[PDB]
Amino acid sequence: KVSRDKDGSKVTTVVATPGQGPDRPQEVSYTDTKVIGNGSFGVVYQAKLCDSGELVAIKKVLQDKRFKNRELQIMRKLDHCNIVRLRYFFYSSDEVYLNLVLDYVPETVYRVARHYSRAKQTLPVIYVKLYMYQLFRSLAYIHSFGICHRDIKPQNLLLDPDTAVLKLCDFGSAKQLVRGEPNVSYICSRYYRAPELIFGATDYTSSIDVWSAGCVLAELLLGQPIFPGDSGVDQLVEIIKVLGTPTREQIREMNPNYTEFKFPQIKAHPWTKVFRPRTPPEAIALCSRLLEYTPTARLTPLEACAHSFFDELRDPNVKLPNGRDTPALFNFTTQELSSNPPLATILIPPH
Amino acid sequence: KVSRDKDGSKVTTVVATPGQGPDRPQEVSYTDTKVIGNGSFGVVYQAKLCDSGELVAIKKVLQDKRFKNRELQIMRKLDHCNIVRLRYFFYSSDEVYLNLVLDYVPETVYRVARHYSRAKQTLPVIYVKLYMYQLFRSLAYIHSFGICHRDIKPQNLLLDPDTAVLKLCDFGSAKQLVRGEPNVSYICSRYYRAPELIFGATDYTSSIDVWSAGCVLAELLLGQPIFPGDSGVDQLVEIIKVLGTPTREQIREMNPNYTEFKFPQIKAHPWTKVFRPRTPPEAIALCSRLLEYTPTARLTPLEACAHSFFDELRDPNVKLPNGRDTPALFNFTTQELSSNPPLATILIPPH
Ligand SMILES: c1cncc(-c2nc3ccc4ncc(N5CCOCC5)nc4c3o2)c1
Ligand SMILES: c1cncc(-c2nc3ccc4ncc(N5CCOCC5)nc4c3o2)c1
Repeated sequence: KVSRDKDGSKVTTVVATPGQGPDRPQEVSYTDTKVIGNGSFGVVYQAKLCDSGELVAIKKVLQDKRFKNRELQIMRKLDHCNIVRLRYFFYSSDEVYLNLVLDYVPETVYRVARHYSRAKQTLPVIYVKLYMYQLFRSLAYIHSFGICHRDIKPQNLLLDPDTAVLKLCDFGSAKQLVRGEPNVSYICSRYYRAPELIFGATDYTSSIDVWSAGCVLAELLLGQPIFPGDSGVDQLVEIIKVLGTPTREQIREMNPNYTEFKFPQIKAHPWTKVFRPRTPPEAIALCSRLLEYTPTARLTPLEACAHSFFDELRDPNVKLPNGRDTPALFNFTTQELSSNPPLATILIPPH
Repeated sequence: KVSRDKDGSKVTTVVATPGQGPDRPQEVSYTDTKVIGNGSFGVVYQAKLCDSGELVAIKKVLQDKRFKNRELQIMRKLDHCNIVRLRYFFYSSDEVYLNLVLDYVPETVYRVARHYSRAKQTLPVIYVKLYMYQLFRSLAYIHSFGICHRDIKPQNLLLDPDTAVLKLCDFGSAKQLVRGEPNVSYICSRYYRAPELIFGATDYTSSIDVWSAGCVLAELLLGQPIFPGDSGVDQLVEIIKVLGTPTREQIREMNPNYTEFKFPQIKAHPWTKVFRPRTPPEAIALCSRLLEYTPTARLTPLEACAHSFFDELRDPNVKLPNGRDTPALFNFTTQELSSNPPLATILIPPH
């Protein structure tokens, strides 16, 4: 149903299923439709809900009538203050397309980081603290269902610039991981791709997203990607220029069934000398505990939230630089704490 | 057949059909196997042919037993001094893999350009002339069969640093184009992606590779990508920051059936001011005649080879910077000249 309104604006009307709650299709009307993105998956639009005037993203993907949609199924399970809400899905135009209708979120971490790096400055550490902590929160939520995003990268970290709320988005590579069932290795964006994936591992874990997260923290301290690989294997070169060649024991922990890369024995660069001189040590320390070769040695997301780097966040006297209070950082559910319930003592200050 | 040799080296032995010549499967033995690349498709290896000691690349793709391999079919038709030779294909390990055996070529244009940009210098224009001319030669060859590479980019331009010979590679996106059969629009690497592709055009031509080639020339003069889009649609933004908004007549030439991008009316930046001050004008001029919105207005590859920018190449007294003579630049076939045979007078100096 394409019509015009009281003011002659082009209104689209569609029959859409709520994203969460009962499978009960209501009619939905939106206008001001424009393309804000595209990829292999399809197009992303901005539109405005008529009824409420709220802004949304609509991700339009092609749907194999016969195949069921992985991304849809995950989006429908998820409800978290740091994950973008699926409000509705619907279908449209002899091929069938799936449309996901999500909260619009005005900025991303990529676009913010660039503003700074183009002006040769680093994001103040309080912005880095707020963003990383919230990302780890989102990761802990989803990893507690065995869901692994597999494309953690700054362009997929939305933020509201006034509240500093972070919403994880683009579950187009997400997948519930299953011990024993193999996974594609060419996944995740080059720079944020965990080393085991570059080695062809098909039996990895949700700890690949922690690496991805480390690459981002690093990026926000550095002002540029830490591992700027030109190609899939050059990435490994770049990881090695910092971490040095891994032990054989590490290379096993990543992928037991691997192949010959045969690179020169380079020695590990000192961590502190990677970053600029005033870089908070707490930050560099956390960085080190994320960017480990041995996937099982990387912190957990809940573990990462608990790191001393995020102590300033747990200060009662903390405010956003614009004077407003911090978004809800402490209101953990049971599902969120499942991975390690006793960490609640640190993550939840009295106040 | 995995064995050991006279010197105890791990020798792999396989049954492989020559790429060119009669369909006659011979035994082939190679050693010194290592991974030099990977992508969605699979892995790329270096190995050494035992018999001759020659180096090769082996691109391993997964083969749907039922689907036939586009890339294989094209590779087998192609034979050109500026395209990487398929020496052999074979199959290996419940899944079947196709292995393509190609001449090893030590360097690429991407890696050479970067060495320079990292040292804040631009490639001498004679290297830009040699590389661009040879690319256009390769493009003219393949376009004379209606084959369109569809992923022209500097990482896919291999070169021997001593001879300055360029071989085009990665035909993983190539396709014999067919009037009235649609083509996927999300193709080609972002920066080198022709505008009509970003507009969703499924009815494009081998003229998209000329665009891509213009983006490379530009890159080599600039020291960095001319159109550094962060996303699929942002690319269009970046193209527009230079060329300015296209007329409605152009937007039709690219895609008659398009959709709402709704961007600001920006004014064309002067061409000369895009590049640095000493940039030879012939270069900027050629660049302008490649990077046109209207696909039919872009030069042809044979046209491009003819352009005055390449006059220095056609000077009898011309040498490589290393003192040695220039590679074979003039030995055009009939197939190469088919698109416009009379250009032969300029392309083929008396000497
Ligand atoms: C690619 C693949 N799959 C999903 C996504 C995606 N989901 C959303 C949700 C909400 C969004 N809200 C805003 C937005 N703007 C604004 C920030 O810069 C451009 C993207 N983009 C959004 C978006 O993009 C992207
Ligand atoms: C990806 C998709 N389709 C094809 C390929 C591929 N074909 C060749 C041929 C020959 C090659 N020779 C060398 C080489 N090195 C070393 C120097 O350049 C970078 C990779 N890479 C080669 C290559 O890669 C890769």
